[PDB]
Amino acid sequence: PQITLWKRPLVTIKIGGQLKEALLNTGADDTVIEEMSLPGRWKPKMIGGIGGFIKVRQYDQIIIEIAGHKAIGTVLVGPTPVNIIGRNLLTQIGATLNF
Amino acid sequence: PQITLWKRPLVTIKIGGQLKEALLNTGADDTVIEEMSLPGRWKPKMIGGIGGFIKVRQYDQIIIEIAGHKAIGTVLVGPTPVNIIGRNLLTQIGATLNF
Ligand SMILES: [Cl-]
Ligand SMILES: [Cl-]
Ligand SMILES: [Cl-]
Ligand SMILES: [Cl-]
Repeated sequence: PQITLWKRPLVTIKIGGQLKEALLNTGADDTVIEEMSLPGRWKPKMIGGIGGFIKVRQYDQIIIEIAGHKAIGTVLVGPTPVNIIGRNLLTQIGATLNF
Repeated sequence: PQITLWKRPLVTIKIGGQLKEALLNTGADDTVIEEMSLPGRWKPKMIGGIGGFIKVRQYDQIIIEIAGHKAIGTVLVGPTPVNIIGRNLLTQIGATLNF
């Protein structure tokens, strides 16, 4: 698809068997999902931006479906106000900015 | 151009006659620039980020060039960690997300 930017670019994702809405975020290095359980090992991490930092759990090798496109990568889980698909997974679905 | 996302989508902007680097950010409603002098009056605005809320200065109708494309619109000024081009100006330059 081609997604215009008049509104927030929200899509449906599937992660850990759950459907969620998430923001396609070219301004995020990483993918950050609101609190949920994921399988396997994790390690703590601090992520930063406007307003400061939050602590998250880093899970590696997690499969997501993003608007029907499957990808795999690291997923961070923590108290983000919005579910975020960041560049580490946007690359895997072939997403580009165009103007 | 068509910009892939393996690295941060940084471009050159021109504002107040000065060249700066800024991040094309589909996860930002608004455009937020680090502390600098801009003409005219400003209004108060609260913005939310990954770490919390911060107060910024809202300057309306500011001339700004983004990757060679001219825009005139609202620029927020405050302690952002990186200069951010948000959707208010991405729409002015004709940017879309594509996959
Ligand atoms: Cl979708
Ligand atoms: Cl925290
Ligand atoms: Cl990854
Ligand atoms: Cl505007």
